Amino acid sequence: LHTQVGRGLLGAVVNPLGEVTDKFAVTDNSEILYRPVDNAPPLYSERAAIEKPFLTGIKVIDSLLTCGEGQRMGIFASAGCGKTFLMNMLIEHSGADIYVIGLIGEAGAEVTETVDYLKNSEKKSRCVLVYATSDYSSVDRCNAAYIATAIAEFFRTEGHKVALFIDSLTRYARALRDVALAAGESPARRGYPVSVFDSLPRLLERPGKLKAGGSITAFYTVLLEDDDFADPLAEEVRSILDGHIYLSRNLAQKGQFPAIDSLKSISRVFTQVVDEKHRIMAAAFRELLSEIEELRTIIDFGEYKPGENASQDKIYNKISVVESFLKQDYRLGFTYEQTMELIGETIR
Repeated sequence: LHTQVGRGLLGAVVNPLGEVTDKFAVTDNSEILYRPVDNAPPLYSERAAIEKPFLTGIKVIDSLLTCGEGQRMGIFASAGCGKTFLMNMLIEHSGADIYVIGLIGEAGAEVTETVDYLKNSEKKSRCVLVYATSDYSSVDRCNAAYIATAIAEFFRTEGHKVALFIDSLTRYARALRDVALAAGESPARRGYPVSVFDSLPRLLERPGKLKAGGSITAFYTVLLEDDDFADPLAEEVRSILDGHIYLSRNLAQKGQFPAIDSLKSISRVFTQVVDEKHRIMAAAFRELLSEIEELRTIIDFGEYKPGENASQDKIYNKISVVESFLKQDYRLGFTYEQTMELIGETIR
């Protein structure tokens, strides 16, 4: 019910008991304090409206899905869609003060993958990793999510621009269902006034930007089933968050990385965090993508023949510059100016 927080956790790997078990960076600060893990969500009069962008360095996100400081964004993906590499990019190419990762995963190998990434990351001195492997109980799996959030909330109270990653809500929620069973609850017969299942919306409302403090911008991964179908957990989470990035198994098969399907993704704060000329270019690019998709299915239907339709020929000759804009080397980050300069070149 209480855990370690503070700048002394920067560079540390924390287990579901609040224990430091490993380090991927050593830092100057030794500050170690104690805060409750079941912190209340910000009262409505304390939240500030999302109006400043959280730049990610990822071309398609910053142009078409622009995030905001304090926003909660879902990442929806099937296995093998580069979810982890997208998270790595979001850490490496954004500009947060402090990154807090909560791995609610299954394999010890998964945690070490992330530790090894952090060990060679330019951001190692400002990240904290919290983990729970498959060995741990459902209670410990859940507490890992609560510990990552509490650590991030401390840094927010200090005034920091914090980015929080929970991977995954799927395994958190499934562990939470197990904990509910210990209390005698099922999703159809819930306890009252306190249900174990209420920890899910409570966990998701803690991010945001405080009027009197910093911000927590949160990315929650949701693991999709077969042909990218969304189970009830995925649909419930889609309605609570402030947007979602959809990773398409169909874009991944084709060698597009990041496998973000822009037309099935959205940032609900988009128009609040970019200016008019950005909005205009984004709208023009999305229509170009929609026209490209329309030409892809005409091609698959065997209906495209060059020189028949000058409009189709122009859309066809745009496919290569559009694909080049979308794709991104995972070691590469782009400034906002570079991204808007590139996208403008694409729609001319």
